[PDB]
Amino acid sequence: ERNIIADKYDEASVLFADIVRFLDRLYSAFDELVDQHGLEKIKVSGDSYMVVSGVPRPRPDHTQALADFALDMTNVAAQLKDRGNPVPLRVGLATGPVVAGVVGSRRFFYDVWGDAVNVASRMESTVGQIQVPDEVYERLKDDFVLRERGHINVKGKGVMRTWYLIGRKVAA
Amino acid sequence: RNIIADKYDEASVLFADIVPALVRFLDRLYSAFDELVDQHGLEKIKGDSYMVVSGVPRPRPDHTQALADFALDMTNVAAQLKDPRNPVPLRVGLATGPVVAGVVGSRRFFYDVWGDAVNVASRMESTDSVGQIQVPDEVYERLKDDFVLRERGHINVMRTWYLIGRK
Ligand SMILES: [Cl-]
Ligand SMILES: [Mg+2]
Repeated sequence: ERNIIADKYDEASVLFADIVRFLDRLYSAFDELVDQHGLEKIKVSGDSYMVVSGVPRPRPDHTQALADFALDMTNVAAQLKDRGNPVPLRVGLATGPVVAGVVGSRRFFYDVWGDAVNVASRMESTVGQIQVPDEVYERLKDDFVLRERGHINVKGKGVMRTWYLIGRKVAA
Repeated sequence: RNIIADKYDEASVLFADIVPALVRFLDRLYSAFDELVDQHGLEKIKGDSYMVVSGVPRPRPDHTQALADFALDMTNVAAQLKDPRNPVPLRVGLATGPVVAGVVGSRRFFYDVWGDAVNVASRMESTDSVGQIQVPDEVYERLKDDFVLRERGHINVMRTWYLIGRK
């Protein structure tokens, strides 16, 4: 069985960046630059930021293009002060032959199926509110405070009395 | 195939929903939920919504109660944070009952890039001086007519330059 589909790109330029609510606004600004410059962000294991030029779409000006992007990048991080201090950004750029393409793996995660899953995920509307059916109310009433919402729609199921979960009771 | 599952006579389930980067905000939020799930000893269930189970895989007689405590902390954590515009419209549902639950393995595909240029660009950033763009000779040679670059020094073996700007 084959798990890689990849090609040699003889001509390619690679960029890594890193810092040594604000950070997300910055990375959002970088994300916007990638798209503006027509480049490719690569998802990497870590906190580092990887951008690639000349791949998957070759271009003869791959190094210059990545260079312009990197300059705009540092420019963006310069303008954005945080504590009021500038962002300590490292940027590295290299150029040379690479291999690139798609790799097959498997994602493992927990899942659940049953009426309870449906009921929990298909109750209509509310905000900041926690809504629960009778079977949950009966289990929580002695140690928590709830107030009846009333009869609502659970899509795929029907109409259902529900309660808003307000808070815990202080132990008596 | 691709599922290992078991019948659970009783379990409690939580579903939370929220109705361009912002992508990163919702990720940071789900990252805070993730930390909470671990704090409470619960399990996450896996696009624009978040699900949690209690009683799976580890049995506990207080599964609904533990989910409820988690859920109140969930709403409080969301209430603190705010998106970069508005408060976060978080709606939560809980239920309890018999379920089937376990691990799903789903084929995932990644677009990756390997080779010396990757290794070298990584070295260039890690050893970078803060505020600068560091590049080796091979980059220097391709940029030198159009960009200004000042030599920094040699790194362990290899010369590097600082990219300053266009001419
Ligand atoms: Cl070039
Ligand atoms: Mg199981």
